[PDB]
Amino acid sequence: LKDDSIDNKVLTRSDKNRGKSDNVPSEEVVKKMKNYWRQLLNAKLITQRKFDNLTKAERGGLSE
DNA sequence: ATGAGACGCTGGCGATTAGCTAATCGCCAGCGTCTCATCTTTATGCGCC
Repeated sequence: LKDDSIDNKVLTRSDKNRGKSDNVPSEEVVKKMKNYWRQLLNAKLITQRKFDNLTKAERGGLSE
């Protein structure tokens, strides 16, 4: 999908740390940044849909 | 006593990939014999209810 909204974007130092280039960020990042994403969720900064997309990787990733 | 519902280039090319009767004409066609007998039938020729 074509998405320019903040719900799909994330600022990083380099795009190679996302994991795979054709799917939602790899399990190495979710199981290492879950505490930081939950702490960003309690701070009312990211929305619930953003956290759900950040956590959708461990839910099954992106099927076809 | 919240967390789902909303999903692509195809058509128009080439270019493979595959496959088929039909219309025209020519060629060329197993054949050789004899014996033996056997019967017919025909042409002509001869007769009155």
